[PDB]
Amino acid sequence: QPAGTTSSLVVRNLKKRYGSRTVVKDVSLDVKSGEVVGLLGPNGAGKTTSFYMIVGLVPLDAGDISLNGSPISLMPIHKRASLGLSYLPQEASVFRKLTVEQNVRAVLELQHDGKRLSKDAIGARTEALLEELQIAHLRENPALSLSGGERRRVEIARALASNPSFILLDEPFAGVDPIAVLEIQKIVKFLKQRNIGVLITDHNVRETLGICDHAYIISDGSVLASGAPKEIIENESVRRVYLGEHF
Amino acid sequence: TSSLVVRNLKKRYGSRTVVKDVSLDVKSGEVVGLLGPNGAGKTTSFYMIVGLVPLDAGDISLNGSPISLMPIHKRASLGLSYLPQEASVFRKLTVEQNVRAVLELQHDENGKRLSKDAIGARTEALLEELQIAHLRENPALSLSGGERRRVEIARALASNPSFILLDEPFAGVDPIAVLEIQKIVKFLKQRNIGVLITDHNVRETLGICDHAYIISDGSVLASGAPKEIIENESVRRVYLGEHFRM
Ligand SMILES: [Cl-]
Ligand SMILES: [Cl-]
Repeated sequence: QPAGTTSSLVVRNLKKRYGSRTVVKDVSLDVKSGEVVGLLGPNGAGKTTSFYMIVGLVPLDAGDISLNGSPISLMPIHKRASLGLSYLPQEASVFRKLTVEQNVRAVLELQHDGKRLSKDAIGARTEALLEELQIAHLRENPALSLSGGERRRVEIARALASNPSFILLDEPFAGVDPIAVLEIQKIVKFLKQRNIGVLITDHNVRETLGICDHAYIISDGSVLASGAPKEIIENESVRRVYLGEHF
Repeated sequence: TSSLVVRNLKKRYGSRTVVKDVSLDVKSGEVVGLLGPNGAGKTTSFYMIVGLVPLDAGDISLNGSPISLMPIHKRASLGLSYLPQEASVFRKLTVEQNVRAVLELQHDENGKRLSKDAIGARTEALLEELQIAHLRENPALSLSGGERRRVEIARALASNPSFILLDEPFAGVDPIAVLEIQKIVKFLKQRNIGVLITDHNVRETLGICDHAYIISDGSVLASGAPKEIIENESVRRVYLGEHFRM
């Protein structure tokens, strides 16, 4: 899909059970390039399983997911990423004791053109990602010396080395200090303006709604409501089930 | 009259000092927040007070008497009750059975076990006080989050605690649930029970606190009523940032 064009992620009628125990009955949603979409709702009522079904870590019992008109419903996580659907798992045990430059370089060493990249083109790509994420100053830092903010910028660099159309952020706000909220908002804004669509699931409603273009409230394994934040907040059923009366 | 007094808590694991020096006070009827950056000492401080983590240095005293070296169960008999999130009720027993089981450990003032009649009366009074009398025969597994919390409270109140330690009550709960929790805390305040809350959710916690301690770099960075905490320039630089609003 050309640099300025709108990729599409289309999710229809997701369904999942374990013991039945039907955790997701029917969830449909859409995400376009440059759009930030929130996947919210009561803890355990299906937003999380829905989210993981779209990452590809939870296999569908029914439904369909298509990325630019091609189905990916059955592809595992790593193959969806090759097609430009990237998951950010927050963790730095993957970084071990390698430097920031080393971690970004290592992901580019797996890319293909359609052959291997030269050591020179890997070097140039590395520099361009560091400078774009404003972490060039962190290039020689061990992964243990990095803040949560710095770590996330590095994972973004890693993800951008695959040229994704969509990035899935798993509870980025869980347990983080209010000073860190700014950092996250800026990273999301940055993805927006690079024409990458963002799907966020979180428990932190105020933080998530504040940066979303569209949100889906998942209750009782289904979509209770969907809309721009302002419409979501004024929805009577969302207020009765999830938000409460003065939010 | 009741006081919880914590002086100069310290905890090191090898080359890491996770807590250098943390002191705080809680009085009956007061709600106290233990906040600060993730990993920077509030959590270990909290668990040192609960008794899940032994002190390396410092002292904790409850109504005059030291408890630093007492295990969790003995701190509770002296009126210091720990409420973790979703982990305190007997899963399989009914609501009435859960409340009854904690009253079966109590004594009268003479140090004698309670009669079947005093347990009966106390049970009914707690059920009606927490508005869960209608749930009395429900298994604890069949209860919603709201109902489950009220039952944990009943279980805690059946100890006659002077202090309740609430571990991360707001973690992952939806805004409907936040209001319920604030009301339960208000209700403990009014029963002249002191509450020490540690949480990551600053707006929710500060909104119900009489006093808060911000823990950074293993120490107390600042302490005060909420209004003074949020205007404190070090708290703003380190933890809250520029845009944080209450
Ligand atoms: Cl879920
Ligand atoms: Cl800690």
